Amino acid sequence: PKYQVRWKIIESYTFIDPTQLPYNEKWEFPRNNLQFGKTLGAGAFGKVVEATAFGLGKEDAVLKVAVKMLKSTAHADEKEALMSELKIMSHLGQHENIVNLLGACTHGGPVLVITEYCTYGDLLNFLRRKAEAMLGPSLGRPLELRDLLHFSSQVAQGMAFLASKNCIHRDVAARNVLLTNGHVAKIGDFGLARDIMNDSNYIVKGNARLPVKWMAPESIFDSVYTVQSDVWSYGILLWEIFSLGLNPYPGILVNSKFYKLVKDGYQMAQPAFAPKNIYSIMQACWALEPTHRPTFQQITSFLQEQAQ
Ligand SMILES: FC(F)(F)c1ccc(CNc2ccc(Cc3c[nH]c4ncc(Cl)cc34)cn2)cn1
Repeated sequence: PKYQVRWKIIESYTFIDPTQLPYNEKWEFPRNNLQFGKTLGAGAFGKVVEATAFGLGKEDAVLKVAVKMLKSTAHADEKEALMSELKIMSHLGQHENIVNLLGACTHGGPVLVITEYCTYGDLLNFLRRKAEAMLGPSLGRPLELRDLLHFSSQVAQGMAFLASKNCIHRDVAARNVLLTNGHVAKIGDFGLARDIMNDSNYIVKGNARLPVKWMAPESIFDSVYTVQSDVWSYGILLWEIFSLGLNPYPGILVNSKFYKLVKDGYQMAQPAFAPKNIYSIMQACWALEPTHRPTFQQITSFLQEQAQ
């Protein structure tokens, strides 16, 4: 019922309490120096809105940002989740292949979290509209196999960075990958700003809405989340990419049988656009034994090599 932050930092499994993380007032930014535009994504209690920031950063830039905020329908545990998210992003630091923190507004009003604007939006929709744009002439530059490999390595690169900081995403999916200028992939998370209550990709499992089709077995059955369980989810993401945005396990209802099959080593078939090389990587990510899955660094070095 109560919303909890998605990413987790391990210290020992012992997770650190994000509410205990410091908030540097250096990230502080005047809310008046923001001019909001259209909403980029909205959930039940939160949303992400595009905006122009004036004098943001060291070079006093005037650029377009994405700003995350809560609605009025938010309780004390959304308010805390947003603050924990902010503290986590600060702690992690910056990387080219994640959605970076640009600033925050914590004084004189609701908490606003300012992040990078990614002009092409989420990866899943990009791939879907892209496939449609290519089938068009039969019925923007088209995609090539190299683009898929680049997207994949870029996300794995961002996930490699997170793991190096002992950070666990817990919702790795194409819907949570953003595409910025030059079509560079960045791993983020809409979280509060996603309509999970009406998203068919999120299944009711007891008292939660979970992205079951992206989840490792140990997460589904034991509620265990590791870097390795993210790797499983990455394998599903890899399948999303090389199928140009198909739903995982197409047509299959999530039920007792589905959980049974997953547990018993059932794996999706090779996607239409995946080289044998890449399907093997998927299969490795779907090892039932977590410590037998590849590390994000192994995946990154392999995919970078594949992108030539
Ligand atoms: F703390 C945690 F909750 F775990 C956590 C840490 C980091 C993050 C990453 N933060 C964010 C924030 C907003 C977004 C959505 C978003 C951005 N830039 C965009 N540009 C365009 C569009 Cl169309 C959507 C976006 C994605 N990730 C999320 N949650």
